[PDB]
Amino acid sequence: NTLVKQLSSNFGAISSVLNDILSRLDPPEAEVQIDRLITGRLQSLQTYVTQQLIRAAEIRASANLAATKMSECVLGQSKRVDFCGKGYHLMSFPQSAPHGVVFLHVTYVPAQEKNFTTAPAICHDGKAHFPREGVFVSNGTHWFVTQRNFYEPQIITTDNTFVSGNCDVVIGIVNNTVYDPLQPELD
Amino acid sequence: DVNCWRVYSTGSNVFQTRAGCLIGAEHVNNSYECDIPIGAGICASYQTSQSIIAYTMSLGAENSVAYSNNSIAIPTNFTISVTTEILPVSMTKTSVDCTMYICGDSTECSNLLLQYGSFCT
Amino acid sequence: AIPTNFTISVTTEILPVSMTKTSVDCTMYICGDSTECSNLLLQYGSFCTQLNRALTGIAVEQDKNTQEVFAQVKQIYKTPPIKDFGGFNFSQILPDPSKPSKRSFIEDLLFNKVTLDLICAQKFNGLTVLPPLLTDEMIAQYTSALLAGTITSGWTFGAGAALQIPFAMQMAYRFNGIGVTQNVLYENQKLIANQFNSAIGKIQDSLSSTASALGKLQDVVNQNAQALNTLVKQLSSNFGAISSVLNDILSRLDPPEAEVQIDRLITGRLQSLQTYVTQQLIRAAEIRASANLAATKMSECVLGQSKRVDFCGKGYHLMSFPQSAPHGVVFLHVTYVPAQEKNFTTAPAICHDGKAHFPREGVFVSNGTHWFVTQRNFYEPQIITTDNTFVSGNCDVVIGIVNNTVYDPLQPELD
Ligand SMILES: *[C@@H]1O[C@H](CO)[C@@H](O[C@@H]2O[C@H](CO)[C@@H](O)[C@H](O)[C@H]2NC(C)=O)[C@H](O)[C@H]1NC(C)=O
Ligand SMILES: *[C@@H]1O[C@H](CO)[C@@H](O[C@@H]2O[C@H](CO)[C@@H](O)[C@H](O)[C@H]2NC(C)=O)[C@H](O)[C@H]1NC(C)=O
Ligand SMILES: *[C@@H]1O[C@H](CO)[C@@H](O[C@@H]2O[C@H](CO)[C@@H](O)[C@H](O)[C@H]2NC(C)=O)[C@H](O)[C@H]1NC(C)=O
Ligand SMILES: *[C@@H]1O[C@H](CO)[C@@H](O[C@@H]2O[C@H](CO)[C@@H](O)[C@H](O)[C@H]2NC(C)=O)[C@H](O)[C@H]1NC(C)=O
Ligand SMILES: *[C@@H]1O[C@H](CO)[C@@H](O[C@@H]2O[C@H](CO)[C@@H](O)[C@H](O)[C@H]2NC(C)=O)[C@H](O)[C@H]1NC(C)=O
Ligand SMILES: *[C@@H]1O[C@H](CO)[C@@H](O[C@@H]2O[C@H](CO)[C@@H](O)[C@H](O)[C@H]2NC(C)=O)[C@H](O)[C@H]1NC(C)=O
Ligand SMILES: *[C@@H]1O[C@H](CO)[C@@H](O[C@@H]2O[C@H](CO)[C@@H](O)[C@H](O)[C@H]2NC(C)=O)[C@H](O)[C@H]1NC(C)=O
Ligand SMILES: *[C@@H]1O[C@H](CO)[C@@H](O[C@@H]2O[C@H](CO)[C@@H](O)[C@H](O)[C@H]2NC(C)=O)[C@H](O)[C@H]1NC(C)=O
Ligand SMILES: *[C@@H]1O[C@H](CO)[C@@H](O)[C@H](O)[C@H]1NC(C)=O
Ligand SMILES: *[C@@H]1O[C@H](CO)[C@@H](O)[C@H](O)[C@H]1NC(C)=O
Ligand SMILES: *[C@@H]1O[C@H](CO)[C@@H](O)[C@H](O)[C@H]1NC(C)=O
Ligand SMILES: *[C@@H]1O[C@H](CO)[C@@H](O)[C@H](O)[C@H]1NC(C)=O
Ligand SMILES: *[C@@H]1O[C@H](CO)[C@@H](O)[C@H](O)[C@H]1NC(C)=O
Repeated sequence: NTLVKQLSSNFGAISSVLNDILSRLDPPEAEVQIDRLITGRLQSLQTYVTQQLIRAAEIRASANLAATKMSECVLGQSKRVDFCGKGYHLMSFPQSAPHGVVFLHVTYVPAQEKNFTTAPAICHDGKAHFPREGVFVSNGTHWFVTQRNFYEPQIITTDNTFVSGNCDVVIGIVNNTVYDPLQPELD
Repeated sequence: DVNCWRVYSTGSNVFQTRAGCLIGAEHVNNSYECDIPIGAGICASYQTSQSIIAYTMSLGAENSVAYSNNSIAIPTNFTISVTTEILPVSMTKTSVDCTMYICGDSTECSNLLLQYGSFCT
Repeated sequence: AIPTNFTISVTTEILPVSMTKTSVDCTMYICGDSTECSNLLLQYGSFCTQLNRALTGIAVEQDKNTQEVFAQVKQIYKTPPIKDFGGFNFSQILPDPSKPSKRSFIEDLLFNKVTLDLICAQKFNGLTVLPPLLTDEMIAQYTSALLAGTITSGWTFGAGAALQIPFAMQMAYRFNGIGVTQNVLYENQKLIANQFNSAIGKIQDSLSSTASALGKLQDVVNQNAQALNTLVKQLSSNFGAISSVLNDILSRLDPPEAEVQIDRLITGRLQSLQTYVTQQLIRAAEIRASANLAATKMSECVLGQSKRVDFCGKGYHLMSFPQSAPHGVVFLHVTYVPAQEKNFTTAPAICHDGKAHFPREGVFVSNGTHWFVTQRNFYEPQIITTDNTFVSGNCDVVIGIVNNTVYDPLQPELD
């Protein structure tokens, strides 16, 4: 709109209508007037073209980002944090909009939480026990092992841990028992 | 860039900030979230009386996690959420014309423009 | 080749986030203070109204870049008075409540190492500088909140609620994600703590001995000043007229003859202003791209652990900490690197009872008389049993299989 409205400026000439100039003057004294209008209009065209060229690069960069998001968040599962919405990512759905794209990210978010007391390792018979997968927890009277992102207590067994070295080298080890499920079946 | 002194239409409720002298906006001492920016950590919004409120931005609530050396927190329940994002992909395609714009339908103007080089190809 | 020892390193990264916000004013710049000059300018339709609408568009983005990079926490976390982090020592980067501008020591060194009337010179010509929306105290608070999040909540606080966990177990989890089992960490607690403390101590000495890396953060500022100076100096050229003084031309010639000199001066000054604004527009894009890259690094390397190689430091990434610097950000990456390698002879598989055994984890090695299986990134021999391998077919198709014996612990127990 600004570019099209620029056509009305006198640019230091008699009138902004070219037919008025070439209906009132003889060409030897009309060319010098027409030159100013030509110069001004050419400058305005240059400015508009430069602005469009500048904006195109930004739009192309945004388009490339959208392409990467489409390739990663949709055609698969991405473990990059905050690249497919807040929280952990599960899936995405694309939608089309006039001159744009809309992404629907589905995310999984942990809701509640509880207090617990934990220890890094367990010493049973002079050997330190470590959790194969998960973490040790204890509600003050018993000890269980549970997965990281959910509450699901289980009994400590030799099929759920692994041994390494001897205790008294770990900073905060605590002592307890281990089930060893094979023993009752042996008898 | 004036300091409160020189005014031309002043009533009351004159306030001084780091971004200039503010006239017409009431000043309070309770923080909120920024709605209409002003600057230098000052934001203004139209909350309740019926006047304009000017205040300092609040970054949010403050909490301190009950940290320890043998205490842990485990979730017991979860939630599914859905979020939306909007991204532009293109804009309007346009095209102009050399002679139709600069010279219109005139014939002498085109010959005069030929004096210039290739400034429109 | 197998490593047998490891080293913790700390690396730094510097990124510019934003630049100073300026604004012009044509009527007091091109025309100074005159009536005829403004009347002549009125013939050019809507140039300066467009220029002032573009410069404010540039300026408004500088207050959004910092918000996109730093404001990524919905709360404000506070470090506890308890300072038993298993041996680690964050005293150099935690906020110090001893000065009114509460900042950490390294932030103070960063501020002192960057050195910024010019404003009155602009006021001669209507040029002005606008202050940023977020004051430096707010940025310091944001950085303190982000740093306190990772100390006492691991990386859970960035994806929901904040859950506390002792620092030792968090570091053990972080090693678990780079291919080293947990039992290494608890057997080297003091050794890791001392190395981390010494690495942190080295950084301040490096920055206190005239570091040449901060120049990248400095350079941009210099450039702006340079360009701005050029603009003012442009006013001291006659552009082919009699003189560059506006009032002198009106004071020594008739108006119908002075109008042409006025027009020449107007054209020259307008062209100079256009060139300056185009330069500003060009530079804004580079700064914005750098800001977006910094935001991506902040979201990935800090609020979590990234398995991308050479994106959060050189080596296997462990964590990172942010620091605020004048118009920029500084990242401290903590990294794990193997140290001393030893030779071994390997073999793909083992077949014992006519069936090939493949290792369920790690790799088969042998010192020359006996065979062990060990995890890939650290030397730790174990006896080959049926809890470490799995069977697949008969040994006739593997290229380099070799005889050996598998323990099978159940049989001694049942005996
Ligand atoms: C901690 O949780 C355990 C697991 O349920 C509780 O132990 C059980 O308690 C019930 C009754 O409270 C008994 O009937 C079970 O026999 C117990 N199981 C075992 C393996 O002993 C324990 O009571 C909880 N402690 C606290 C303080 O809440
Ligand atoms: C956990 O319990 C074991 C016993 O099963 C403790 O081992 C003994 O502890 C006593 C006193 O703490 C020592 O005098 C003995 O020398 C230890 N060894 C034995 C009896 O073989 C172990 O110390 C306990 N760990 C704790 C309390 O952290
Ligand atoms: C803004 O205006 C106030 C109002 O005068 C200034 O306060 C004066 O400061 C000067 C020098 O500091 C003193 O000599 C006057 O006595 C002060 N007068 C009053 C009424 O306070 C204030 O200094 C100005 N702002 C700045 C940055 O100079
Ligand atoms: C886990 O959270 C869900 C949703 O917050 C709980 O499901 C709700 O349970 C209540 C029972 O008190 C019902 O009245 C609601 O209708 C349930 N919600 C829905 C969407 O069906 C669920 O009970 C929670 N689980 C536990 C163990 O607390
Ligand atoms: C792994 O490297 C560390 C140092 O990088 C070794 O610890 C050093 O051990 C020597 C003993 O010869 C001491 O004099 C040094 O003071 C120790 N360094 C530190 C920082 O305490 C460690 O021994 C190496 N591990 C192995 C198995 O060689
Ligand atoms: C953690 O690091 C700080 C920083 O070096 C230690 O504080 C230093 O303590 C020594 C004596 O122990 C003093 O000579 C230094 O002047 C202190 N420096 C500072 C900056 O305060 C601190 O001792 C370390 N350990 C703990 C537990 O904080
Ligand atoms: C390769 O490693 C094995 C396992 O440790 C070494 O065998 C041990 O050697 C020592 C010293 O000769 C004996 O005390 C042990 O009884 C041996 N154990 C077994 C299971 O054989 C062997 O010596 C090592 N070979 C070389 C060349 O270093
Ligand atoms: C595993 O050991 C056997 C030896 O028992 C190696 O080859 C066999 O050798 C015996 C006599 O020495 C022959 O009767 C068998 O026919 C051989 N087996 C085959 C498949 O030809 C066998 O090469 C060893 N595997 C290795 C070295 O990878
Ligand atoms: C866990 O215990 C601490 C101990 O003071 C307490 O501050 C915190 O609120 C507790 N957490 C919950 C979820 O109640
Ligand atoms: C944890 O801190 C308490 C102090 O409240 C201390 O008595 C205990 O020994 C500490 N435990 C570890 C493993 O550092
Ligand atoms: C705001 O400033 C006034 C002026 O001193 C003061 O009386 C008032 O207590 C302040 N507001 C609050 C909430 O303290
Ligand atoms: C492994 O053996 C090769 C050849 O004997 C030798 O060049 C190399 O230095 C050895 N590795 C180490 C760590 O010494
Ligand atoms: C390994 O190379 C040696 C000679 O370099 C050769 O004798 C042997 O058969 C090769 N083994 C395998 C499994 O390629």
